[PDB]
Amino acid sequence: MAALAPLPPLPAQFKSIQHHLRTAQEHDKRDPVVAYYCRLYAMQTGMKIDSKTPECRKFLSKLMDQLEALKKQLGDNEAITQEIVGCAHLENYALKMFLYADNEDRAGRFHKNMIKSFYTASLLIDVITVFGELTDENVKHRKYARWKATYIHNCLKNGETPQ
Repeated sequence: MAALAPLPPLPAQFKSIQHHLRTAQEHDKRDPVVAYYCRLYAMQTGMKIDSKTPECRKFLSKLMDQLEALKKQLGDNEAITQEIVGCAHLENYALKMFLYADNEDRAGRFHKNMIKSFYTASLLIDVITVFGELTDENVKHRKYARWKATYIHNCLKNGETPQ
């Protein structure tokens, strides 16, 4: 039911965060909480790359409103009001994807989904780093996912069956 007005053309400047906002737009249909936090991360990295540019200004204004819209859309939400609750929710999401990938490995089958799953998990980790605090598992998971993601990708590229 919830929806946000269309966003202007995306310049190469925000290409690095394109994957972030892109996933957010997708989640908007799955979960608004994830999108809200996701958009927050994009904004931070956005302003850092380009504070306020007469051109990007349009993108920033729209993006900023998008987050504001979600806030009012829900209104009284623990995930929004309580950061701790939202933090635990995000962590759980990463765990679900993390296990899913491991489950596929045990099955003795590898697919492009595994790499995508690991990549998605890493993205969530960043969204969590925004809190300025990182857990031991969060940091370890990032490295583990980075290695597994690359290792699996490299193995396939070399035509070798992953371990």
